[PDB]
Amino acid sequence: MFKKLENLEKWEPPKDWMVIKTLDTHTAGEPLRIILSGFPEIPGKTILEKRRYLMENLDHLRKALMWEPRGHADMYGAIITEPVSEEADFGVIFMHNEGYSTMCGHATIALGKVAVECGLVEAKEPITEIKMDSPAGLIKIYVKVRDGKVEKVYFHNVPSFVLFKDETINVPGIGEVKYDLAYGGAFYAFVNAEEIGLKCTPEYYRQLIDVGMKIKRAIMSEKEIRHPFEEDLSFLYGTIFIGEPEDENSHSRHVCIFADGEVDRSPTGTGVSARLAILYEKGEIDIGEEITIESIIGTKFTGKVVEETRYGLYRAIIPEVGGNAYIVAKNTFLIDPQDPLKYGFFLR
Amino acid sequence: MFKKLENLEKWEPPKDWMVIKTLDTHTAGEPLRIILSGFPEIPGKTILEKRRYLMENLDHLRKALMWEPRGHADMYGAIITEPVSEEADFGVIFMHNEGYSTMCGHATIALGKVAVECGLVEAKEPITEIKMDSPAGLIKIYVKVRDGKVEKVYFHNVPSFVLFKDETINVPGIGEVKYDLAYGGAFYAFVNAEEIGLKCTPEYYRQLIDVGMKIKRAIMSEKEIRHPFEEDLSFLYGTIFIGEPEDENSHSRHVCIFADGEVDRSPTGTGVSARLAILYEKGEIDIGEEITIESIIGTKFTGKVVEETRYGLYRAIIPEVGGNAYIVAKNTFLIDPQDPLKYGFFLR
Ligand SMILES: O=C(O)[C@H]1NCC[C@@H]1O
Ligand SMILES: O=C(O)[C@H]1NCC[C@@H]1O
Repeated sequence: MFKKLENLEKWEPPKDWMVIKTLDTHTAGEPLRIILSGFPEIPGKTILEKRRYLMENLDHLRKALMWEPRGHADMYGAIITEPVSEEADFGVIFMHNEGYSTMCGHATIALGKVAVECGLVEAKEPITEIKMDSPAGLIKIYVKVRDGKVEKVYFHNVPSFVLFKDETINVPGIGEVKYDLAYGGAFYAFVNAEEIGLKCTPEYYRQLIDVGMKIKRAIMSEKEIRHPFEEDLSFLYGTIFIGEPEDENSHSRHVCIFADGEVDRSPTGTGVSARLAILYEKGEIDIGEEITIESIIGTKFTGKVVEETRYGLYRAIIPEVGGNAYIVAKNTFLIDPQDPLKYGFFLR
Repeated sequence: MFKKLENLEKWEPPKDWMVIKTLDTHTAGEPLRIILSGFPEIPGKTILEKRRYLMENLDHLRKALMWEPRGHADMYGAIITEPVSEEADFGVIFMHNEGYSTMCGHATIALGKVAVECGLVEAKEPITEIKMDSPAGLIKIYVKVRDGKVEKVYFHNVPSFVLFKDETINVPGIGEVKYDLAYGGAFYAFVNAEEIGLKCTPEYYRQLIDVGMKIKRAIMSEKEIRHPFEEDLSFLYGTIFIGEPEDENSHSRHVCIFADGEVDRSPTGTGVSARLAILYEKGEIDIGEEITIESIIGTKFTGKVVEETRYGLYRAIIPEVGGNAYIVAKNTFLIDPQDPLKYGFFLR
């Protein structure tokens, strides 16, 4: 019987079943579902064109993988494509509970870890470089390797800058909220949790979603959020609550509310990128000064300003974010043609 | 490159990595993670003894599979064991966000579907019978089979009975709540959603968790919930909100809040079982009268009173619950010995 049961592991579905193979990771608790097979080729000369193809043709499959029952409200995914730039190893479109997504730091860390750990690139010591065409632009991944093992994954992000500083907005049913709006490969409104009467802790999970989504919708309806070069990137990704650090060597804590009330269990890599831009512009950190930022579950990333730059009319930085990721599953997702919930459903 | 990527499918972890192989289903949207391998043998002469062995020795693995990152707050699992009774095919202990669990109807339907679909038992027409030792006692599974295909999965539950009728309890911050308390292989307090100012709809997800868990904790602190024969079964499993039916042929809608604020996406099989006992005792349904009950996502089970019986000092019924399940994945879960979140974490 126990053999029959184990042998179910070699059960093969009918030939009219859709099969999608994935490698799942967590980065600081935040999942990445890496699609290995079962998607068609994604035409487009740019990553943003590829992202448009996916949004217009393959959003059913995004739901099938990100939504219950195969996923959940807080699941996050990656489609790997051929590079579109001269120097990049691969291209990527991310996905979440609401759609196909722009750049994401926790996912970049996971992709760097698996590239070296699983032997897709040679494990060079002390540093392996991988280049990735993201929807936001070119990302440089630096994997720290010792004795053929990954010690840490860093990336250097696209230019990160402050859009708005020390704004106030009237949030219906909440009141006056003070925010900075910064770009770290995505746009975020940063607010102080304690000033709003919240903590960046599990016991405030529901209130962080509710208040974060109201702040997000209020800023989206009142402010133009313009990427200097790309209409498709010109939108608010989320609200990030800044909280006091739990641990002595931590700078601060992040809770990112993004997509459709999705919550990042990581400190958010694009979030740390945008935060470094704010702290740098305010003269609160210097070039080469490493800080540590926590998540709602006390997981951590490092952040550091690498250098100064310009991006359109903005003063900008190249930020470094550091972390690590672990493989948690190899999944074969199956879609029964008779399944009435084949493309999943959404509760949160 | 795309071959390298696909070949990640056949990446094999180091020998010191834990590997747990599963078959994932949904029943009316509610997941079941069926463990195929990776657990030791579970000693015990009774299912409740086996449940105690798992709770005392293997709760780390329950978290590893039910909790993020490999699971989520609403994930549900099954451990298959050798039968302990003369006539049963197998034994089972269920698991959820809080621990190793007693009997569960959505999971029973999934196990019946898989047993026939995946050829663990002969597909007999029109009915295949499978017997299952649950922690609540012997369960009879009746799979309707036509042309070698499963049309529907029914089970006949353990004797189901009313414990308390038309009680009221003061719930702090909510007020006076009217409830019935019934057993359907688990104990539930039934409350009317609309009378409390809620709807059994996705829009009320958060409020259903909050109010359901306050009702649950209040009833657990105030009322003796005694299974006539087994101390380990003597506790309140959850709160079930009764709502008006969305669809013409539906009787009513269920939302079950159970374990640690977990929400059943199905109508709850033990819930329908306990509800049939209430409606029968109130003279609202007769033997052989089939009703349909909806879930928060509008998925459905059938319920029917099969016959009358006694259980200890109670008037009881044998309830029939009907539904269907679909395979959604074959999973190989991996635990990296260096993963600091190897046994997962809990947010809701
Ligand atoms: O780390 C990040 O940047 C992403 N994590 C999930 C949401 C963010 O895009
Ligand atoms: O259908 C059932 O009985 C189970 N579904 C999840 C919670 C219940 O135990």
